Formats: sequence, structure tokens, C-alpha cells
Amino acid sequence: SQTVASHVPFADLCSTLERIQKSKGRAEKIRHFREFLDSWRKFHDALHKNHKDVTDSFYPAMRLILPQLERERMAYGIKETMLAKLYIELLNLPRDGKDALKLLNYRTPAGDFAMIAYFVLKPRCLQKGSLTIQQVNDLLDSIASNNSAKRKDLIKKSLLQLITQSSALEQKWLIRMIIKDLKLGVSQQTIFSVFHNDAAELHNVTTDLEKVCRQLHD
Repeated sequence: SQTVASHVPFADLCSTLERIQKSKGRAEKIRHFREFLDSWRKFHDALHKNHKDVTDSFYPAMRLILPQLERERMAYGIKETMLAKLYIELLNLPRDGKDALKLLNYRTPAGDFAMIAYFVLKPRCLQKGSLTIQQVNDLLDSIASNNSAKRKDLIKKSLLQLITQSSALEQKWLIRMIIKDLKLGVSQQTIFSVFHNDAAELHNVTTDLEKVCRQLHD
């Protein structure tokens, strides 16, 4: 294809986020996030060596890592109650049953909704993962668009297209990307710091003495 995100599976990002949040202390979280950046540039290089000059923009992933900074999309219009209904009827859950009961309780304490839905969604599985980062971004684009058109029908439709092709883990992190709080235990400007420091460290500014002369002279 034409972008790196079209080839990176959403399961890679969800994996990185899962071990980031599971990691204690910042060293490990930064280390996993950096593992994801290195995997990203690795995909870029593989695509180049298969004669696919793609862009290496990290924005398709950064918009999912920092959803509260999402600004090209509009509001999804998805509240936690909506997803509660969606998952009750999707898995044919009995109303007033144990799992649905847990789903309707709106405890806002890091035991958020996404962990509840993931707890119910771990026993009953799904065909692992099949979507890439770009396809997830396209479906979220569609949810924000349908919401901008005041079309809850199509919001539930696109959301179901996301859910039926995402593993339980992928849905756990998808919910957090919709609600716009990932609970990673790492700060936004820490992610920005590692993102800039990575590129800066790996850049190796090759000394160019003539260039340097023209620089200090002006």
C-alpha cells in the first residue's frame, strides 16, 4: 500500500498498550513504546525493500495513543451506556443476568468500563484480529462522521463492524480510544518526549564541515 499504518495490525498497537499499562515503573513503559516505534520504522524499511515507497508518519498510531488530542475527527457520540446495550445484545446476554448487571453499573472509581467489557469478553472469544491501524482509523472516521450527521443507526453499524473483527483485547483498547482515556500510567508529554528523543537519537547528524562553516558564518 501507500502508508505504514495500512500494514501494521491493530493488534500490535493493542499489544504495546497492554504491556505498557501492565508494566510497572516508567522505564518499562517507555521501553515498550520505543519497541513499538522501532517496529514502526521496521515496517517502513520492509515496505521500502519490497518497493513500496510509503510514508512513515506515526500520526495514524499517535491519534490512537493520544485520543484526547484527536482533532481531525469529531465527537464519536458514543457513551458507556450505549456500548453496554451493544454488548448485551451482541453476545445474547440475559437482561438482569450477572454480566449485564456488571455492565450497567457505571462505577467511575483504574477499573474503568473497558476492563469490565474485556472481562466479560475474554471467555467468549472472536476470530483474533484482522484489522490494521488504518482500517480501525477509517471505521472511527465513519463513527465520527455518522455522529456528525446525527445517525446513531450508522454509529452502531460501524461500531459493530469494528467489534466483530476485533479480539477481546482489541475491543478493550478500542473502547478506551472511544472514551478517550487509555489509563496507560504514562503522561502525554512523556510520550511526546520519547517520540522526539527517539527520532533525535537515531538521526545521527552527520558532520558536514562545509555546511557547518556556512552555518557558523551566518
